[PDB]
Amino acid sequence: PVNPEKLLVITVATAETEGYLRFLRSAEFFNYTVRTLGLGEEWRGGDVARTVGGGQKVRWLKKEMEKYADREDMIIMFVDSYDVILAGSPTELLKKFVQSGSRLLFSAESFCWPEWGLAEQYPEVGTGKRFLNSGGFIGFATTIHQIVRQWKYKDDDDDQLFYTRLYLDPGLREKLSLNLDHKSRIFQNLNGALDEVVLKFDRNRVRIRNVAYDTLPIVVHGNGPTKLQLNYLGNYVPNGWTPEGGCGFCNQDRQPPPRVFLAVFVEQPTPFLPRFLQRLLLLDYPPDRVTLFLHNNEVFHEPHIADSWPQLQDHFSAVKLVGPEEALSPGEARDMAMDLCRQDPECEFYFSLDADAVLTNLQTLRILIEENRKVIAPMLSRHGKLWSNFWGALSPDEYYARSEDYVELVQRKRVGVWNVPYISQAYVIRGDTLRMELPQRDVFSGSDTDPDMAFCKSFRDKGIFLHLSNQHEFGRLLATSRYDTEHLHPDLWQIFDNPVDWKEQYIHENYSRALEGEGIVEQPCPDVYWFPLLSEQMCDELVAEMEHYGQWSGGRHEDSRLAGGYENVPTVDIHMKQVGYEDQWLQLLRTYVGPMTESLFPGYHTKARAVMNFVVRYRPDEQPSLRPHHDSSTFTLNVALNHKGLDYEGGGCRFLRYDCVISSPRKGWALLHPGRLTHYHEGLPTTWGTRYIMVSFVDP
Amino acid sequence: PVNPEKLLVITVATAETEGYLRFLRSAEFFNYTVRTLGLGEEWRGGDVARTVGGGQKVRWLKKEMEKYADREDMIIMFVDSYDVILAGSPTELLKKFVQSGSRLLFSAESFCWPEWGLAEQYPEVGTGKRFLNSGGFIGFATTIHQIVRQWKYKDDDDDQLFYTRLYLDPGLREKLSLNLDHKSRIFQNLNGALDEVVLKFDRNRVRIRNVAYDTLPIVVHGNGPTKLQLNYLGNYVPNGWTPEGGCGFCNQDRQPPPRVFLAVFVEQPTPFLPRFLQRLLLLDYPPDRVTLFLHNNEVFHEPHIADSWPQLQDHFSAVKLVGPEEALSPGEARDMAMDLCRQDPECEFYFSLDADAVLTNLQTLRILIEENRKVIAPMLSRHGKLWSNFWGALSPDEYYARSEDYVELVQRKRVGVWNVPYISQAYVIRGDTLRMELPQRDVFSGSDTDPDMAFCKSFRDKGIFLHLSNQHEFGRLLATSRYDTEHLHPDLWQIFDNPVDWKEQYIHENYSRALEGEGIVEQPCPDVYWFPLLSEQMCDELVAEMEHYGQWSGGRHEDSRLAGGYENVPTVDIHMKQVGYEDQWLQLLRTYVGPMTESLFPGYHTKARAVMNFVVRYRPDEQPSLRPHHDSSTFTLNVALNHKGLDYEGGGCRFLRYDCVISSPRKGWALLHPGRLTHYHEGLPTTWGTRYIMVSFVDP
Ligand SMILES: O=C(O)[C@H]1O[C@H](OP(=O)(O)OP(=O)(O)OC[C@H]2O[C@@H](n3ccc(=O)[nH]c3=O)[C@H](O)[C@@H]2O)[C@H](O)[C@@H](O)[C@@H]1O
Ligand SMILES: O=C(O)[C@H]1O[C@H](OP(=O)(O)OP(=O)(O)OC[C@H]2O[C@@H](n3ccc(=O)[nH]c3=O)[C@H](O)[C@@H]2O)[C@H](O)[C@@H](O)[C@@H]1O
Ligand SMILES: *[C@@H]1O[C@H](CO)[C@@H](O[C@@H]2O[C@H](CO)[C@@H](O)[C@H](O)[C@H]2NC(C)=O)[C@H](O)[C@H]1NC(C)=O
Ligand SMILES: *[C@@H]1O[C@H](CO)[C@@H](O[C@@H]2O[C@H](CO)[C@@H](O)[C@H](O)[C@H]2NC(C)=O)[C@H](O)[C@H]1NC(C)=O
Ligand SMILES: *[C@@H]1O[C@H](CO)[C@@H](O)[C@H](O)[C@H]1NC(C)=O
Ligand SMILES: *[C@@H]1O[C@H](CO)[C@@H](O)[C@H](O)[C@H]1NC(C)=O
Ligand SMILES: O=C(O)CCC(=O)C(=O)O
Ligand SMILES: O=C(O)CCC(=O)C(=O)O
Ligand SMILES: [Fe+2]
Ligand SMILES: [Fe+2]
Ligand SMILES: [Fe+2]
Ligand SMILES: [Fe+2]
Ligand SMILES: [Mn+2]
Ligand SMILES: [Mn+2]
Repeated sequence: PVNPEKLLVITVATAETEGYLRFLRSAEFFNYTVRTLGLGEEWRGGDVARTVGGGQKVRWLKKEMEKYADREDMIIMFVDSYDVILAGSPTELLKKFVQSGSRLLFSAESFCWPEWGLAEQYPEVGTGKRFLNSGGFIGFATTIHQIVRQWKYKDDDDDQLFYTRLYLDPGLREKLSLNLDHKSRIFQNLNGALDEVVLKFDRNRVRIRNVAYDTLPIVVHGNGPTKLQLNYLGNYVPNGWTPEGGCGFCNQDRQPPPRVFLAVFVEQPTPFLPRFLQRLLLLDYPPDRVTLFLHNNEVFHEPHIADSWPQLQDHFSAVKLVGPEEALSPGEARDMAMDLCRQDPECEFYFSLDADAVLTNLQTLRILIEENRKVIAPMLSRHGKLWSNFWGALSPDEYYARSEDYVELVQRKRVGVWNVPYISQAYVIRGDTLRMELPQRDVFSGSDTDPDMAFCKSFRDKGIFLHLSNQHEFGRLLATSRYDTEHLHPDLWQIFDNPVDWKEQYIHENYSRALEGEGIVEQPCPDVYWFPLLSEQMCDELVAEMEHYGQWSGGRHEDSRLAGGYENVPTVDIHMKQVGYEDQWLQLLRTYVGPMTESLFPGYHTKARAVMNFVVRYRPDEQPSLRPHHDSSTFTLNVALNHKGLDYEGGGCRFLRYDCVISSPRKGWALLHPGRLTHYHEGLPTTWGTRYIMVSFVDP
Repeated sequence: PVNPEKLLVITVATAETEGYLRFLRSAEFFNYTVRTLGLGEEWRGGDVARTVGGGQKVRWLKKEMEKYADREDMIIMFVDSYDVILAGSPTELLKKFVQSGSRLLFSAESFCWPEWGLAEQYPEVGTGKRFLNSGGFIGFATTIHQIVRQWKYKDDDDDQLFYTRLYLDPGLREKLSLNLDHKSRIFQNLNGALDEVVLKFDRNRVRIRNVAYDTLPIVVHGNGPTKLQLNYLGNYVPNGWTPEGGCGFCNQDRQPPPRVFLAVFVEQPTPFLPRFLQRLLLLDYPPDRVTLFLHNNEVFHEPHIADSWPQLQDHFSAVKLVGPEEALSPGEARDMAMDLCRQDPECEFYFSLDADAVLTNLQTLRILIEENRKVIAPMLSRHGKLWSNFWGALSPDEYYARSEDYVELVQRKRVGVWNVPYISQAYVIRGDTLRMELPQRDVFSGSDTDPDMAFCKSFRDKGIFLHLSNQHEFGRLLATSRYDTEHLHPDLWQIFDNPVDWKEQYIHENYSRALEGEGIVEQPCPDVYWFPLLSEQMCDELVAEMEHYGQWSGGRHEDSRLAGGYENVPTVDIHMKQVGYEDQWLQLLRTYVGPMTESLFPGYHTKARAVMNFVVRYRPDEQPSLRPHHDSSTFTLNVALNHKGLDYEGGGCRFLRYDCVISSPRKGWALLHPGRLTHYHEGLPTTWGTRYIMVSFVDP
């Protein structure tokens, strides 16, 4: 029964990197005792990410080990720290070390590195890993001292070669009782073994299991090109996120606030941009503490920017527009905004936000800052879809890939603050990180690589984690791919691609309340129901689009109305077919008019078929009235599109058999009445101005 | 200027026949002075209708003329009387006689009769008639005496030959100044000249014009086979019927009544026979004075006769049924009934009435008797058609023909009492005529000729006029030709052939009042109208016909109802298609339901299309209810066919959105409600008995 107080973990760290700090938390979770070598020093160990090196680790260990050269009572484990997490206790570790019968147990690995020719000198192992890895080892302090004291090489000579040569000395191997952890009982090196490692869950703890060997490793080493797979595992192992605990290092449940540089990017035609700009004024962060930079690459959006710039300029403490005439690429524009923050010591946080990011959570900026990370993005998804502003995994050549937990995250079955290889569209970056760790100008530019990926790789290459919070609902992602801007009002056509935003803009704000009851729907005449349907903006834009087309009806035009046996009852009008809006209006019918009708006429069921959908214009100088008639419809929908009094004078609809008149219609409100038999009706004369009406003959 | 007081008309008449009396009225109209020879005597003049004869006329004239043998101051005209009418005044006659320059002017005619060989001895006339006719002549009494005194022949030698021989004596012709009225200036003989004679009308008088010669004859002689054309002209000339006077010899404007023998004849299957028998009880003639004979040749009608015979027997003073088992032909049956009257001196009038005669005028029998004719028929027509119970003219071989005034009579543009060659279906014949003038038994039988024609020819052969009154509305003629008796209730199928009777029997007695307003139509629930439609007899017979078929619906049966999205909402029922009544019911829809709907829903128009027309049966032991649903119809018609309380217990129809229930439906009344959208409805459970309902989904 070895005493855990006789175990000492020694690692090397020249800076307190996120990886190093991640290592310590996993150590502190299990009450390990950790000595860190090298914390102030310059790394002279070479480019371990690109080649051989790391001898400086040994040189430092050798010096440290002179204290313990005679301490047979002490067990020491050496591990890297940037790319290591601990998954089990000192008790289970010492139990396993004893069971190995070794005096110094090195980790094992699939590759004979860095001299592939030496493989033949290694003992033949069966199904186990055959070669030594210096990223982790454990043994008596005396034995370890007898190995490392032999170090006499350059700081950038390779440490693993050095240990390999001593391991392959057969007399030394036998005399000192050196061994390798062939079956990853203690040490799990990820390189060459990704398909052997899976997460093993418990109530308040997560581990890894090697499925090749059915073991539960103590130490997870993301050596070589497996740092990002280790990032993934470190989100869980050992207490990153547990089924019963939730995340462990998150802010969980939520006086001058830091000064923020808010940069808005508009790099494609984007729907609902006026709405986005108006939202900037509502973000719950003191505007004297925010300075706004907006890059617009779209001539399409210049009027939209101009309309709201007076308000933005009055709102924030400083504003700057970079417009299409500067001919900046998105890469150059994002480098510029970020560098404007970098070069201002007063810029404490940098907040990048693309025009397709809809932030429903007004406290987003505060929430992200309070998480206190170098880089953190709020999770944003396409409504009801799996597409989102991050990636959970990378392909072998650093392209897109789907992590095994991606759906769990997007669906918020697992919520927390995740270490992911790619984020986009919104993120908050610490000013000091820009100054001290990513000082270059070419963050997004410099290669043919697309900027959004260049950005993420810049941070990954420095070992800066890219964090992603799905801890709260933050907002959504607008669809922008096939946005048709060849309309007077393109957002009218957005009904299929952005239905949630389309409804917020164009459906009446009180529709849903009226659909749910609450005494809003009225019945002005027998079986004629009256409810709010269209917002004023929808009315205005639809009329506008109609006049912009301009081809109103005239003589010899025929509608589906029935009067006086067989006569011709026409209106001056434009059908949806003509302006290319029929599919759109039919969707509004299926989605919003169908369910209201079924609720007002219990027992009736509808798919909201309608062949005749047209806007009617009334004027005293062309066609001011519409004589008594019936409609070819089961029911008729009649929506007012402008204001009685303001835009026209004169009455509206009259139902003759009920001697009931709808005078004073309401803009955006719709009448619902039967089309046949009972509700013979006429449109009263418009006496001044112009009357606009939207009508569909449903279920003909 | 010859003095009319010096003119004397002499004719011959052995009996005061209708023709003779007709002659006198035309004479009295113009104030002629007429001496009649032969009134008491037996006619020994032969068969003038069949051969030569008439010498007795001359013998009597010769005797008469000895008084006037020297009276040069006197002008005498001889004419027949049975077949003669006068059309002009003695003044115009004497004026024309003088203008002829003759001393004795004989009528002229187309045929050299009765010795065709004598034609060559006659003077050549141009376009005029070339030969003598003894039916009319006029001359000085001295000259006429010198001609007739030569008569010394047999009573049945031919008189016209006798005058012809004296005319063809050229010396006598010259010496006595004998002439013929070649151009019908005074005398118009009809035989051989029918196409020369037309009626010429004046305000209060009618004449004839010869169009060959452009003359206005004084004397119209229907000689030979032209008695019936003369009958026709005598209806008008001279004061029979005038444009401003109407008829002249009619009863125009209307204490034991004569005893009548009423004979009813049923010689084919006849629709609405129960109704006809019931009508017999309503004829406004004291039933103690009527004795009823009914011949039925139809086993089809035996139950109908049996049902009402108790009532008939109690009503009239004596009744007699002759039924199918006696195997009488209609001819033998009509001979029998008529002979029962003939042989009863107490039978003062005989009234024959066929089963297809609908007498709407209850005072018919009185009206006909008060006209005081030997034989008289009320005018009866097919509703709205030209077909009627008389003929105005005969073909050359005594078959059917259409008189030139036939349409004027049927349409009652000319009303009066007409002398026509054929009557049928109803007529009143004087008992004394049967006894004294038509004593034979074989009136209708005896030849292959059909009885209806044999009857008329029997009377015509005796010179008895067949009179026809269109002076009042008397009734109508049922159509019987293609009556289908292969139904439990054949009169249900009579909708197309006898619509007026069908409506009186099967349409509700208060329908038309309700169609016209008058607060009968109710609106028990919003836009559900309630009106009387079917009589109780129609309800009973339709249900009966339905059960007689018996093939009610069951499982897997599908109707055009809409509920709960897509589900199966069926009834236990029989569609009209199945019992062969759909065309019928569709007509009832077009004729009675269409117009009511258009009046209750102003602005709506209908041809009353309906694919689904079915009777529903409700019972607690099969299908007692009908769950909430909509109908595939613009509007639905729902007619109750039996009595709540008497035939069933339990509620009826409920309209869910109006929380309005039609409990207690009315037998024969119909609901009218929209089929779609607003009027979701269910049929409440029938809890005792059986519920029958008639339903059509109109305008699907
Ligand atoms: O020198 C080593 O220890 C190993 O480095 C690489 O493999 P790798 O595990 O990916 O190296 P890292 O884990 O990225 O860095 C090695 C350790 O050196 C320390 N280090 C490294 C770099 C640095 O700037 N500061 C610093 O403290 C960290 O503990 C770091 O984990 C080489 O491929 C191995 O052959 C070599 O044995
Ligand atoms: O004897 C005649 O006077 C003529 O009778 C027929 O021609 P029609 O004019 O048709 O004879 P009717 O008019 O039917 O009868 C002749 C007249 O005799 C009188 N008459 C005849 C029959 C009779 O039973 N009682 C009677 O009084 C009537 O005035 C009767 O009109 C013959 O065809 C002629 O040749 C003949 O000249
Ligand atoms: C949506 O419904 C709200 C609640 O009834 C409406 O609100 C009122 O607006 C009137 C004038 O516009 C004010 O005088 C009231 O004080 C408001 N009431 C509340 C509770 O805020 C609102 O007008 C409706 N929206 C539209 C577009 O009609
Ligand atoms: C047709 O309408 C008449 C008039 O309203 C109905 O007549 C009444 O019938 C009730 C009972 O049947 C009597 O008590 C009233 O005295 C009647 N009124 C008159 C004015 O006669 C008649 O019932 C209706 N016919 C049907 C078949 O419903
Ligand atoms: C770590 O040590 C503390 C005593 O300072 C003890 O209370 C705690 O339970 C230990 N945690 C574990 C996981 O052993
Ligand atoms: C017939 O004679 C009477 C006199 O008795 C005379 O009043 C009447 O006008 C005459 N009618 C005609 C038509 O001459
Ligand atoms: O002017 C109105 O409100 C009635 C017009 C109407 O209902 C129609 O389009 O047929
Ligand atoms: O039982 C009733 O009165 C309602 C039945 C009905 O309307 C139907 O035939 O669909
Ligand atoms: Fe139109
Ligand atoms: Fe309309
Ligand atoms: Fe059915
Ligand atoms: Fe129904
Ligand atoms: Mn490492
Ligand atoms: Mn004659």
